Amino acid sequence: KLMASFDSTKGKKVDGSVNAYAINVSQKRKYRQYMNRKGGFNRPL
RNA sequence: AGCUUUGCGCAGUGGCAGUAUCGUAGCCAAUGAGGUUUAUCCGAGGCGCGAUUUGCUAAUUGAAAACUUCCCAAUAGCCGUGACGACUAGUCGGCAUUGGCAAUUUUUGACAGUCUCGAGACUGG
Repeated sequence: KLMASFDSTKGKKVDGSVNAYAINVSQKRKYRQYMNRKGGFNRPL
């Protein structure tokens, strides 16, 4: 009724917000080319 | 032979450099420039105009500051699962990837500070 048998969460996935990771990255700005391209007028992807 | 003087040239230490350093082709000047001192004396440039090479390096703006770039795709531990295989439903080896790996036996920290002569003691109020 306690809800027995002492537990040890090793390897087992834990319950909740324990798994919280957060990565702050910001990549370099990929701009497009306009002047002196040799390519056709609309942008490349 | 040594010392030494004067002028010039070279290099070096240092100092100075817009009341400084010069050019002058224009004029004047020791056949005298310029002189308030000392003038029956002194003695050198003066007035104007006109100037203030070269190499190296830094920094800034600028898209670009002058010596022959960006982007996409793919390659470069263990527990389960799927097959393949091997050995007797079970076990083992390698391969593969479609969940997980901070709660006492390990990989998410009983560590940190102190003191004494390789060895121990104290504290975490």
